[PDB]
Amino acid sequence: ATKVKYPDGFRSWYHVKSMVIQPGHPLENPFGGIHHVYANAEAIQGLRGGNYPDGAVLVFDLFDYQEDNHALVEGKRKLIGVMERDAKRFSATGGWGYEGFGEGKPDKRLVTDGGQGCFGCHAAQKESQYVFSRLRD
Amino acid sequence: TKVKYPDGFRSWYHVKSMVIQPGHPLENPFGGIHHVYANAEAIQGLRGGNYPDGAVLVFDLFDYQEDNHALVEGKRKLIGVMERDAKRFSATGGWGYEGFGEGKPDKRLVTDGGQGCFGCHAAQKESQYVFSRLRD
Ligand code: HEC
Ligand code: HEC
Ligand SMILES: [Zn+2]
Ligand SMILES: [Zn+2]
Repeated sequence: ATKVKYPDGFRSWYHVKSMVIQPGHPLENPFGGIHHVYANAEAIQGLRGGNYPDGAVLVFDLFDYQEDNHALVEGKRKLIGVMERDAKRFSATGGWGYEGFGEGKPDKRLVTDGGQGCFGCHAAQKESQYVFSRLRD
Repeated sequence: TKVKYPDGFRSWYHVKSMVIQPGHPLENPFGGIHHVYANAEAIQGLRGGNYPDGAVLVFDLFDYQEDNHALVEGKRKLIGVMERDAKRFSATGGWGYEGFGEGKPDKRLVTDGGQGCFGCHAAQKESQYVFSRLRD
């Protein structure tokens, strides 16, 4: 394709982890909100300490939140980030293709530079195949 | 008579999450970052059917650490469990309530047959005693 596929049905995949990024954290833009990480079956193989098969997809699902009496509550989806494994097609950015969908909508693709900008930051995790998230129990 | 420990619950569908911080009314026992998981049968009730027997919902509660204005997940504090069985759990509206300390099967937390859990969940009689709603 050259392009990353919209990950249909990502919401029924394995929930890896969540984190909250609030105002004042260095990454308030653009990663401010509650985010959840999801992984398909092939991605779990790579997360477990296996290698990542082609077809492995990880999803960053980012929500705005609202403060409600000492509770942070999920608001609207801001975007999904998608990493799709293909050693051959996405060799230019380390075997992963990078894409963002605005509000998680399939038409609102965000990345304009082949994912160089995305890769630039993930290149730090060379040791773990460009993935920050770690599996927890 | 007892709620079964929900083996494999971490591979279930993630319904939603929420953060309860110090000061919230529910701070104990429920303070922390929590995620709600549902088995296949519980998804039927969530998308608007009746909840069939065998439906299980799970409240998975982690501590968090605040680090330069990020909330990072720490250790699992407990899980809350609702298990649907109209016959066995008639006394608590057809749901069995149980708490597992640290998410370990040995550490049962409920000592009043679920009455305490049931008293608050009863506000949501209209939606079969469930607070969580499905979101996209
Ligand atoms: C640093 C300045 C980043 C840039 C630019 C991008 N991402 Fe990244 N990403 C970053 C972090 C710190 C994390 C981990 C968050 C956590 O909760 O641990 C992530 C995570 C992802 C993931 C999930 C898988 C993983 O590597 O943990 C995906 C799918 C992802 N990011 C995609 C992505 C895309 C598409 C980006 C450009 C549009 C992008 N990221 C930029 C840090 C940084
Ligand atoms: C009053 C306040 C209570 C009490 C005493 C208990 N819970 Fe229940 N609970 C409450 C709320 C407001 C929520 C919703 C959280 C959210 O929207 O993110 C929940 C949720 C659960 C869930 C998830 C399913 C659901 O949304 O109904 C479970 C499985 C659950 N709670 C279990 C549970 C158990 C076992 C309790 C006694 C040990 C218990 N709860 C008490 C509010 C309240
Ligand atoms: Zn207050
Ligand atoms: Zn803070």
